[PDB]
Amino acid sequence: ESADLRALAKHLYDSYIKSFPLTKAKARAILTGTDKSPFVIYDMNSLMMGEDKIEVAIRIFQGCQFRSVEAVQEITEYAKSIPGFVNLDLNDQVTLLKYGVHEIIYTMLASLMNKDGVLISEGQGFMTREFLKSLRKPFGDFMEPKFEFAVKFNALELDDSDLAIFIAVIILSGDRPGLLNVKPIEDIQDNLLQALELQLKLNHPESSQLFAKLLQKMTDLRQIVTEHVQLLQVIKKTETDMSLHPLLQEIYK
Ligand SMILES: CN(CCOc1ccc(C[C@H](Nc2ccccc2C(=O)c2ccccc2)C(=O)O)cc1)c1ccccn1
Repeated sequence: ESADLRALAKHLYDSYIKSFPLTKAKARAILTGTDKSPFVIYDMNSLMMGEDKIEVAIRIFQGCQFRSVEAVQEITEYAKSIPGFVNLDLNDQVTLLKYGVHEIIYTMLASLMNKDGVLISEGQGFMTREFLKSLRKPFGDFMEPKFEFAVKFNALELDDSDLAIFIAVIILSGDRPGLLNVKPIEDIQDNLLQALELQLKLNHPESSQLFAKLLQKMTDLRQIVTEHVQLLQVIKKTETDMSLHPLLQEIYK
């Protein structure tokens, strides 16, 4: 019944606001500004001005590494609020997070992107696309495909209350490898999808088949993950002196 699906949409949006400090609504108010504009990093010595105000490639790398660990933590916190998730088998909870976390991270990374760059340091800074692309060897190809995804994903014009449900749909997948009790996962996702469908029709009545278009976007996410794991493997063997944070490599197996 629609009333129960509305209250579940309200619950998830509420918990999303509580778990994710930098929302898309805030991200967009910073990107389209004049209260607190970001400091813009576009070359090497602007990057070096970027702590008088808020190698280089390695520096950026470990900066993203720190933020991803922080994102995993926020995502993990959000997961526990999805009704039914903490009642699943422990191994399955772990499995849903291990595989869901980077697809969520690229989804929400789009919230901080326009075609020209990405918000960093809680929105305090803005790093340009072209500067990320000019990085040496393998580092300069990490962010470009996420920019590509974001440009297209942001075309859907989703807002945070949309994203809160869609992110929950991602986590409760059920075709993740190694799941022990697929079926109670699928019964939750099914209710989520019902919530997402009603949420999209009410929030975007003019937007024909946004539900279908949003779900098709889940193949775009799966592909970014794969590219990324390959690039991460090239680096593990090029700079044997540099370490992936244990939360992150645990996820990567
Ligand atoms: C908010 N934000 C953007 C987050 O961007 C992300 C962009 C991508 C990711 C996924 C993340 N990838 C990395 C993990 C460890 C080290 C580097 C990376 C890459 O990301 C990378 C490598 C080389 C060059 C550029 C990126 C993951 O797999 O956990 C996570 C986050 C910030 C904030 C502060 C500093 C940098 N940004």
